[PDB]
Amino acid sequence: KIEEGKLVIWINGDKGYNGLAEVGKKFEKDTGIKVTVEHPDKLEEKFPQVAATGDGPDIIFWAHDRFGGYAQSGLLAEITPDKAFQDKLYPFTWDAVRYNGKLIAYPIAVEALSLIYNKDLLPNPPKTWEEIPALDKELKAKGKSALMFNLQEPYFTWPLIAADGGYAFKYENGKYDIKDVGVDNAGAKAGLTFLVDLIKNKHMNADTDYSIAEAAFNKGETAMTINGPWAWSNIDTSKVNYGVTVLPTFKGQPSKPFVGVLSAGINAASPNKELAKEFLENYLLTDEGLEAVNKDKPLGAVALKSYEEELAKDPRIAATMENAQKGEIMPNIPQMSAFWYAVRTAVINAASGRQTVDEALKDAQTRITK
Repeated sequence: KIEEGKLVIWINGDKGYNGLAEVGKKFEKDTGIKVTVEHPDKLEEKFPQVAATGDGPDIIFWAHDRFGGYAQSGLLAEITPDKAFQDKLYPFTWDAVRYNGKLIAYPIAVEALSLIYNKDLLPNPPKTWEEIPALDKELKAKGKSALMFNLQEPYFTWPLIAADGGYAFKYENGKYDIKDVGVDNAGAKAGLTFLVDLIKNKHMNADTDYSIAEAAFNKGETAMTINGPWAWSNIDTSKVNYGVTVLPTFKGQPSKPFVGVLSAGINAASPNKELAKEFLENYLLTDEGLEAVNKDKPLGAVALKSYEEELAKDPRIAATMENAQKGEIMPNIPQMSAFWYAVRTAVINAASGRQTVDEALKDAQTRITK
């Protein structure tokens, strides 16, 4: 039997914890149910080490990515007790937290934007992808390269060309198919031939992969770097970053990786999970509570439609929200293997000049429909 009458809140660190504290001050003053609030920087390993004994926090806040294993381990409790709370949110944001049949977490915020930089807190982000090769030679003229990455794989090169118009699979406002593959589309080749244009002249590092890029960033040489998707079956080197940064795009067109939104889950070890669910839908999710956390730090768009319109009163929010609306969610289909295996060969074919971009694309799209 667990300790009844209490709740604990752990956050990522560097977040607007001071604004969130007040929400818990109000609720605990009205209900008496304890509310602790902490701003740790190692909770990602502590949460699964304490909650495993039923002694960890009662609530957790992280992107769905890190939740890909916590629910399987039994740490995340079943959420969505009824259907009313679902209508309070947009449908896409629910898909962004799904599991096989059952549910494991719920959407909180909608800010899909981050970018990594050198060990020096000098804010000088790139203006566009076409400036990278232009700045690379200028920094090399006084030291080393500007930006480096795993150009050798499709996972990181997908968000490049998708800006011109390429897309993996179509996903309407709740209807999905795998038949509509935007691989063999002019936009894919358009952005892809830019990469190859540099390699053509050998001015660009055509031999840089994950290993080369990762290492150089660890050394502190690369003035900037990119991270995010998981190509390999495991990661051996993990980077970290405080706050937010802008993200460069293509010539007159924004980029679109995946719809990465903020989520929350209830700990399954608590005695009465209702205490947590109630606090969330009584004081956190209010025009006063959400405002308090947003006052302490900018949180951008929200999953809660009722307050979405309020934050949407400013363009910084609205535009960032539209980027998630027009975006796609990473699927859970087996077809991804065929897709990854196919596109990999098409990029190598263009990079090696073994085949025309146009034809390698045609071939590749066929490998996904055959």
